[PDB]
Amino acid sequence: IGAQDERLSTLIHQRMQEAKVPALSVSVTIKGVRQRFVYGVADVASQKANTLDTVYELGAMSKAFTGLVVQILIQEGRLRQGDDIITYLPEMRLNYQGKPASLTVADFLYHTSGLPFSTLARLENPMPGSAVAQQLRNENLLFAPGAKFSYASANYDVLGAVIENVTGKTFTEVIAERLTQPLGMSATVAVKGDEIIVNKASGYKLGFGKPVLFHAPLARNHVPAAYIHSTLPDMEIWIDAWLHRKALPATLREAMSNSWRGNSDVPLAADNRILYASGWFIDQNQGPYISHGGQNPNFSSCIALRPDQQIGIVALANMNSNLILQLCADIDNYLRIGKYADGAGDAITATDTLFVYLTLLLCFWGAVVVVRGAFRVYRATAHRLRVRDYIIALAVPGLVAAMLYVAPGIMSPGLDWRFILVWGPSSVLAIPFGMILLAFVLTLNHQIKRILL
Amino acid sequence: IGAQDERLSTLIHQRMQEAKVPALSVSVTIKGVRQRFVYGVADVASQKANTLDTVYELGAMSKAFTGLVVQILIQEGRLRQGDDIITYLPEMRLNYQGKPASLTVADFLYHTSGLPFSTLARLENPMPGSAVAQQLRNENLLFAPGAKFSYASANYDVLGAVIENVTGKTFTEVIAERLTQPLGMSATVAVKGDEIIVNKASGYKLGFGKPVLFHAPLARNHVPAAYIHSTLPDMEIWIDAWLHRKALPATLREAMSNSWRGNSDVPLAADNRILYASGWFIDQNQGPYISHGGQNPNFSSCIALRPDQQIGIVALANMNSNLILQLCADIDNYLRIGKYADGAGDAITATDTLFVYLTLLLCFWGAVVVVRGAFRVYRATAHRLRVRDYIIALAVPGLVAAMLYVAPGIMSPGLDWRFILVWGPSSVLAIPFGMILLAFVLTLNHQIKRILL
Ligand SMILES: COC(=O)[C@H](C)NC(=O)[C@@H](CC(N)=O)NC(=O)CCCc1ccc(Br)cc1
Ligand SMILES: COC(=O)[C@H](C)NC(=O)[C@@H](CC(N)=O)NC(=O)CCCc1ccc(Br)cc1
Ligand SMILES: NC(=O)C[C@@H](NC(=O)CCCc1ccc(Br)cc1)C(=O)O
Ligand SMILES: NC(=O)C[C@@H](NC(=O)CCCc1ccc(Br)cc1)C(=O)O
Ligand SMILES: [Cl-]
Ligand SMILES: [Cl-]
Ligand SMILES: [Cl-]
Ligand SMILES: [Cl-]
Ligand SMILES: [Cl-]
Ligand SMILES: [Cl-]
Repeated sequence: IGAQDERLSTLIHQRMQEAKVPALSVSVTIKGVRQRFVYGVADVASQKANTLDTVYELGAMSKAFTGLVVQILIQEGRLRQGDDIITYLPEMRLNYQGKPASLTVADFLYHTSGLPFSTLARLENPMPGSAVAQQLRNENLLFAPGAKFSYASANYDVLGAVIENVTGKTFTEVIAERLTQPLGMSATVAVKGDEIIVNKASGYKLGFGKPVLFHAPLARNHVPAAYIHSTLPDMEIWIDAWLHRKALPATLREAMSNSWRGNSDVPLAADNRILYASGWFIDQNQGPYISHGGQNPNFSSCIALRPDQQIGIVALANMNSNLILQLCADIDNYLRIGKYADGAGDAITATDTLFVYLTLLLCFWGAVVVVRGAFRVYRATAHRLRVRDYIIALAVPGLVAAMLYVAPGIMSPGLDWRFILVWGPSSVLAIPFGMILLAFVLTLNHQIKRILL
Repeated sequence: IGAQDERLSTLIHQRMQEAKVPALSVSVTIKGVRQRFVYGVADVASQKANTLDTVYELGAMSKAFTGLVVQILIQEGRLRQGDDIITYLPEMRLNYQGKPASLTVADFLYHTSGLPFSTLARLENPMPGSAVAQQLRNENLLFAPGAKFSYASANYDVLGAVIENVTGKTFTEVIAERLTQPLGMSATVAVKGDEIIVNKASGYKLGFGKPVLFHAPLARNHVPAAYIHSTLPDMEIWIDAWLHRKALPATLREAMSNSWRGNSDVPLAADNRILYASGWFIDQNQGPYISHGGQNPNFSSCIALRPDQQIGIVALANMNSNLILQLCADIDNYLRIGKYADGAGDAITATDTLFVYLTLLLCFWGAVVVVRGAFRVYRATAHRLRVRDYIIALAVPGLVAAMLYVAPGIMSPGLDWRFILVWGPSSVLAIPFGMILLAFVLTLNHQIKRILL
């Protein structure tokens, strides 16, 4: 019944400019009164506008969907959170101290399973004939199940496989029949792959200071953790369902109430006593404040609810940015006290900037060697031999490239260049190449500069 | 009425061994039933035992004392938290955007003042004829007063100066008459300097893997933030007063109740909605959980209260360790759920280890140059000239030392080597020295190896 808040709009434009995301869509609910902020382009090359129809990957905001469906099957008596995972995924052996470990459904709901960080690299790589249980079989857990909170995205991929086993249905179908169809979220879907979705934003990723179109992987097994697709009107319906459950049938209502119950049975750090529930963080400080970010290789998003004040906040963007991950908290500060802190830092940006300077140094280092060599070749001389000369100068770059290829596997067991390339800036690949190229021209110069008679 | 908890004792011994602190004293209260854990040596060289009489610097757990006295003067009508600091410290000009800023008593209570981190270096350096207002005069604030939470130790030194101005008494005297004498904390004192305190632990600091005796500065102006001295029985009385206020006079009771009221008028981060009150952190998660650590150059400590369960936890140690800063949370996890996470990392240890490897590399680099040079001098030859040779080879180490001396001031304006040496491991000083020593022997070798005819 009145214009939207211009200080709110200012904040969001500012964070959009700092984030450099091509598209940003935001919706703020405050006791029915909703405000919408829909800016930028969903596709840069074709100048396709960000509209309310624009579809986004939800990232880890997918987990609230998966977790709620788990709580629906629990509420219907088809599952127990105390059930052992082997009852539903019989081939998933997971070891602690060399011995098969008992993992419960609760362990995956609450990230108390022990799966190493590298299970993200396996689940996100498309593997067309491999079930989740095979991709994770014989993984070495970091700690005894239940012993601490340790976030791992693939925990919710295990839960998607449980859903399918319990129902005998595809994950796509269960989400539709249990969530999107009952709630009326007619533009939300769990995808089956990288099939073409009309209205989906193109996804972008920072490279040399600018957003670069990035075609990210979309592995069918990883959809329950990362790849539910939605729109801003559907996410407002999502928000409104969590805030207003009267109109909802009792099984969905009960499941929701059980979905916001955080796991208190883990050690808490001195500066963080926040609990994780069924795909949400639960914070009692200036709360209840229920929240979750969504970080994909080339999408990012955030959601936060303050149900006692009837507040819901969702942001969607087609680039991975920490400024979008934090924007919901910024907007909550704004609604709460009318102020907000400066833009947080961003790992992709800092890394991208570090790599611009590093490849520039390699050019200056390389051009110093080229200009120095042409000055030698022009001022002096110029008036099976070239074989052994071309052999010693070519092994060094090929040997520098050999060590470069294995270095990720060694310094961090479980990760590979494929994973690094998916998540890091577009500029990462110029670091190895400028290195082997420099190591090429350096070895050649010294091999030839020893031929001076 | 029963033996102390052996799983608790195990935890504390383990964290003591991992921390490597020479002395550790811990007290846990649970509804009257207290347990005590008093281990190690207060002085290593003389093998002086850690006893209940052993006195410790409280670090930033001093601030709860200062803050409570502030709230006593507020409760007595001698001060308002909304009062401008210039009313009591008339010469302290503090600038925001080149212009004198209005700072309140509340700004310093709640760390919403804008004082840069480097004000710690000024307040901790003894300055015998300088008031706090002069040490801070014309400082450039990081942000508009009140605009965010930003911890700075010197904020409580400003409050100690307010106490003295309001009362016309020394800080030592006000603490005694308003806190330690009424509560019966007969071994707690705000010190005036580095005068000899009988029973005080020696303080230690990590160096080359081992604790090294360290005589830290003790500036009179910085006592309200860092240097209140207490004992474990006195800290149990402290804890018990905060938990049990009936027996207390109403002014002290009221001041205490106002001392646990956190400042909600600052932006909160997505992962941290904890408030700061009058020298305590206030956390509603699995709470109220009221806590504060104490980190000095060569002491560390922690305190945490869970008043609804009548729980108080204090730890005191005579070395700066993150394992002691986190131990209170570990013990709270233990009491709460019977488990606890692994030992957190420690910055001093990681830095000390990094420097051991760096100075070892400099020896290997240096010994490679020495052995290579004696092999040249013995195999070959050995059968105003030495002046210009000794001049070119001596400026390089003295010029490397010149750049080394200024580098802290440049990379982080406001800090100097004096500050670095106070807080970092004993091994920090071998990094510049091995560098200038290496830069000495490298320049000499090349200057002499060019004399080969
Ligand atoms: C400097 O500021 C920060 O670091 C802020 C505070 N943190 C972040 O931005 C986090 C998001 C978060 N809040 O968790 N982003 C990431 O973790 C993604 C990094 C991905 C990546 C991978 C390989 C390479 Br090579 C480069 C980058
Ligand atoms: C690796 O693990 C960590 O970093 C943990 C998580 N953090 C810490 O230990 C913090 C304590 C804290 N919890 O705030 N310790 C310090 O900040 C003191 C560092 C002092 C210092 C100064 C100069 C130089 Br040279 C070297 C050291
Ligand atoms: N796509 C998903 O599975 C969703 C998932 N996102 C993440 O885990 C962010 C990965 C961040 C990261 C990447 C590379 C490196 Br190297 C360091 C850090 C989640 O947040 O649940
Ligand atoms: N002694 C006091 O004033 C108490 C005060 N302690 C601190 O601030 C810890 C300083 C930590 C640090 C030191 C050097 C560098 Br480089 C980085 C970080 C507090 O916690 O209030
Ligand atoms: Cl079904
Ligand atoms: Cl199918
Ligand atoms: Cl309702
Ligand atoms: Cl008085
Ligand atoms: Cl005096
Ligand atoms: Cl009482």
